[PDB]
Amino acid sequence: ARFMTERVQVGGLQVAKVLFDFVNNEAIPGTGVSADTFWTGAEAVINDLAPKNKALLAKRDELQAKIDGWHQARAGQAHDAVAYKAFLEEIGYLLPEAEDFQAGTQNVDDEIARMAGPQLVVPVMNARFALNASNARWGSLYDALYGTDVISEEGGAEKGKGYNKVRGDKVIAFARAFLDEAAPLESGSHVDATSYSVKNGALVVALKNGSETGLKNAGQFLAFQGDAAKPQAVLLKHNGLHFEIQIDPSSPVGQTDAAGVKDVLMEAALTTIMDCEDSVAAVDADDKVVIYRNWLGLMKGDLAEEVSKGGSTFTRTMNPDRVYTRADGSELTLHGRSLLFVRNVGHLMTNDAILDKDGNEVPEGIQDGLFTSLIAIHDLNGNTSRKNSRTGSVYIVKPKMHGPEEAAFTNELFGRVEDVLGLPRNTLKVGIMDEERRTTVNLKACIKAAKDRVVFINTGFLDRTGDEIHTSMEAGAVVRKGAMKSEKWIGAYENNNVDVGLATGLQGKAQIGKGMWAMPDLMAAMLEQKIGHPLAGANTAWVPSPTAATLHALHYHKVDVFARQAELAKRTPASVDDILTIPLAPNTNWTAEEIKNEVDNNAQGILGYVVRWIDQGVGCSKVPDINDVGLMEDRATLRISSQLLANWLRHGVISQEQVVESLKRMAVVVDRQNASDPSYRPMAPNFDDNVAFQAALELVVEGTRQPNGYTEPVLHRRRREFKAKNGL
Ligand SMILES: [Mg+2]
Ligand SMILES: [Mg+2]
Repeated sequence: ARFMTERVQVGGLQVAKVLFDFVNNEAIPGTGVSADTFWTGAEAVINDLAPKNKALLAKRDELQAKIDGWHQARAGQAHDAVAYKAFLEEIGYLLPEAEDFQAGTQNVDDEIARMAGPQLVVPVMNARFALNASNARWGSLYDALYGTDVISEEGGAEKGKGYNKVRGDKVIAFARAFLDEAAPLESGSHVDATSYSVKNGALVVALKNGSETGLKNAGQFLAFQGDAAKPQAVLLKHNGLHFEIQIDPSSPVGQTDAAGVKDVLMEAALTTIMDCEDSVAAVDADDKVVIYRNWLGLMKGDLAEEVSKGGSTFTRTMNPDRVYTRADGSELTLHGRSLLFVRNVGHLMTNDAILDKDGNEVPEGIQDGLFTSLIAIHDLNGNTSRKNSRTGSVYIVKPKMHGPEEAAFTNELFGRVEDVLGLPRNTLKVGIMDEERRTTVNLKACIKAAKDRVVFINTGFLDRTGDEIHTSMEAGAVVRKGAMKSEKWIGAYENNNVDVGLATGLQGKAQIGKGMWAMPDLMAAMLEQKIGHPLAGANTAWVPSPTAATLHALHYHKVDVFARQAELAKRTPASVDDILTIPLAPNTNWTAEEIKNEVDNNAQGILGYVVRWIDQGVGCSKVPDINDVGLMEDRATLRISSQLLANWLRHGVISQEQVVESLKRMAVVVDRQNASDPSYRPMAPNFDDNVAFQAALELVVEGTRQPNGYTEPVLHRRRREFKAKNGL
């Protein structure tokens, strides 16, 4: 028997037993909501909103088909932008710009509304990653520098396995230069400090020449830990972000330092998105329970994992808040943890963890809203040892929405969930991903549809490129994947998001955010390049790891984002006509070598990701590209690569035999790259029977058939196929 799920009858619903029991025995106790109340309300929401959800998806399909037909009816003609835009308007794709308004969201935590800094995104299915992300609010700058390529190993500065002082002295010097910039002394350089102490309410820095100095701006000093005359830490603030100079002259690093400094502790990942979507693989009730159970551990504060470090073992847990003494004897407490959002899945998928009264699968987005909000009640009512929101809000990221009617449906869904759970109206806040064309070109109206719930807008630029390719699939051959960043549309898309965010009053109430740095080991490059995100007026942007959060925090000390937003609020707004410029290749006269490099690079990226998704249920993998650069891959990069190959195939840039040959060749490369993993099974040489290879092949050769180019229908089907065959 194929795909087996044991269910029980719950009113008119059929609920997977594993999920029923998880909700009743783990999520519900401590919320003050009875299981009967919850399940009866859930069934009402499902029965009312599932038909609306289905009609929204039918509308996507209808519009894509009309666009397909529009280009087909104009095969071989030069693109007529004016006729295209009248068509998009007449069919209801491009809607009138929304009337002016200001967002009304209230009760937003400071990390979102009033601060600028990094935002970490991690798969919530991995409890170790989730724990580290919760704790990444504070990060060791010395560890981030010593451990990454920010500091070159040249000149005998190798990391090695111990503490290489040659390297460590470079780390220390980099950090002193940061201190000179972010907390300048009135005289001299932190490089010459011999002592940090507190006297008469001010930081006093003794220098090697025997004099003492204060800070140039003495108000940057806030508080300390330990004795004022010999503090263990001094707490500073700059651009709204905190950092500690940590002092211990008996520590291995401290005893090499004239002032005993052992580290600089940076306030780093202000917020974290615990992901249930593009970075996880969860295809059935068993997988979804694991997801929900980790979110539950975060919301109750008891998420914990045993880890082997040193020779022994200890239990990793969520860190407490941090306590400091002010010079007047009062106590100052800082949040010890990143403020958590949860990313629900979007409107597309259904799953068979719940069947409705007609035996149909229930939309997964509706389920996530019910279950993740139920679980968040543990935070809202204080049934937790680790508070998340201090304002009575839950922060849900809603991805992959197309246009303002779909934003209104999320607003409606969240209100219905609140009613089921007895939550005050607008408790459930929404982070709106701007990552689909129909949202971009209607963005102001999309925000307006959730104007009292909005807590962010963010340019998921990789999904957005995937939608760009699928939407104009029939128009012609698109440019190479690496050429997209220079096309007209994408710069206008990024600027539009900031312009609309500022014009709709998000400042002071929500984040205007930007995308993920996807090269986890190229931290020197990240430090060079990602300053562009705060310079663009985004008060947050995505990083892949706690280390990258610590390093990206340095950018917010170089750029005052809110002041930058004031400047950018004056510029001419981005043009929808630029956004409507389809990234078609001027001609298809690429060198045969150029074509081979594009096909091979996409084929490797697809296969390196898909094999781990299908065989191991891993939704986020680092995959070397054909230059051996390690790329962080999730479903959004798979969407781009599969859709580009489908597009080149559809327009005869490449042949099917060609794409198949490249996939087989790059599969062998992928197998080699994974050969040292004992849990890895190769794809070659039996490609016909290999589920993962067939999944990759389907996404490419049938890329034109996937709804808006989404990869989940194939991945979910094939992962379940693999799980069933192997007893997983
Ligand atoms: Mg905290
Ligand atoms: Mg997304």
